[PDB]
Amino acid sequence: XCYXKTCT
Repeated sequence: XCYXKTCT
């Protein structure tokens, strides 16, 4: 998952 800018 990427719950925030972490890969987004």
